[PDB]
Amino acid sequence: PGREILVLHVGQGGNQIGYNFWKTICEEHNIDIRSNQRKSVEEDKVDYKSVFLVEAPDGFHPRALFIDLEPLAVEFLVKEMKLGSFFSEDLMVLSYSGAHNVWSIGYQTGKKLIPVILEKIRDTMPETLQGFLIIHTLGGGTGSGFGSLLTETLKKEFPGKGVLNFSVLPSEVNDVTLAPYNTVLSLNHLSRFSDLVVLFDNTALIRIVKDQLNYPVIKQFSDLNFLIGRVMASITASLRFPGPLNMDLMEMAHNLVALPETKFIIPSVAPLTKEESEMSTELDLVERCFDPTHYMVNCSGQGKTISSVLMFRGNIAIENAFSIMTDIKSNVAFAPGVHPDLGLKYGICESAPVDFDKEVTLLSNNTIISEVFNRVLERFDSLFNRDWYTSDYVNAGTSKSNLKEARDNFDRIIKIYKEIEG
Ligand SMILES: Nc1nc2c(ncn2[C@@H]2O[C@H](COP(=O)(O)OP(=O)(O)OP(=O)(O)O)[C@@H](O)[C@H]2O)c(=O)[nH]1
Ligand code: NA
Ligand code: NA
Repeated sequence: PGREILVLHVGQGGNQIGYNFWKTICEEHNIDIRSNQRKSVEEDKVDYKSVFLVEAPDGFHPRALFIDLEPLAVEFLVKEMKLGSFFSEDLMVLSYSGAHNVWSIGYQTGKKLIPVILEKIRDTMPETLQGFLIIHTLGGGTGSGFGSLLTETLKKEFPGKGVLNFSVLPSEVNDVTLAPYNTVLSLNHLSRFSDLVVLFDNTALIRIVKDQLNYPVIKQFSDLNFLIGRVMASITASLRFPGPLNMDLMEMAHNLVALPETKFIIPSVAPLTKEESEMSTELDLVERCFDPTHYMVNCSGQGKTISSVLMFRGNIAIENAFSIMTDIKSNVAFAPGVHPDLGLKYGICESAPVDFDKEVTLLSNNTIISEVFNRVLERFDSLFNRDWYTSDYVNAGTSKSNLKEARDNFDRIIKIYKEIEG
């Protein structure tokens, strides 16, 4: 036993993303998410299902908790996707009142549910658990505030285990006017308590779906969240399937986090379609990953890479993987202090994602985060300097001084990234 991970889904976005993640994980392991059973013995592959899946005599179950302060997003999702026997009731921690898009309400109200969450974790977690993934949006109130509280709680309650966040930033025009407050408060908390924060935003995700997958229409978030699930699944594939070069969660974090504060990561994946996977080279896929068209955070350009992790999945020519390294280092901009021989961390897994020939996933620690975060800060200041929308933060235990303290620590992180940029 070992390497087990527990996934916490928080708020509407966090749980809706959970559907796509768990659908992907079950598909990769030949598990029928509706029967809880292997689809067949003959197509059962040599693998390590226990990373994300709990095998019981009756079948397989997600090592997950489904957490929200209001019940509708989760209940409607479970009904629509027919997930009742997989997202089972004993894995849900739901209240009734909602956070009303205020981080502070999410944080305060979430405290009441922490005892039940810790008891559920300690009831079923193996002692060799390697860590936790928290899936949440930052612009609402529950994912942001309760998600922040959970990050703090787990890091305090389980020292020595990894806490990783998969976190959705607001879109280029925010669709929650309070999102700058919720985002600054969340990123301040994750800077204090997370080990690694992998970021996404819907402007980038919509651009990828319309321009790389050419979907005619996006009617449900499941036709966006699949990209987040793909990143989550591919970066953990070498924990779950054979391959020449495997890597675990903190191995990836250690290679990425050059200074303690630089833990905010931009992900990308290539190719997005099966047809492209059959007509591309390792070099072509890596170049796509390093191109802003494939970044899952909306960026103005390539930025400067401090450190990166590349996962090669599937039908990979190892000599191409290694020989293109000088080309990556020459063609992609890296931060001034990065030695020509450094800044790359490789995993190589023999398992391709569903029906693809091969796939590359990139996690980049990139100075361009400063531009992304500065835009959040500019939005924050436009509200805070006018004292707009602060009342319900103050009423729920976040004083105006506290908001300012979170802003100023956020700015300090931004300046660290900008300084590395040169
Ligand atoms: N990518 C993605 N974004 C989502 C999803 N659901 C909500 N969002 C975005 O998340 C932000 C709003 O956060 P929600 O998750 O709806 O809020 P919540 O965490 O449930 O918090 P409250 O509703 O305030 O209690 C907005 O920017 C939404 O566009 C989702 O399933 N996928
Ligand atoms: Na909600
Ligand atoms: Na909401």
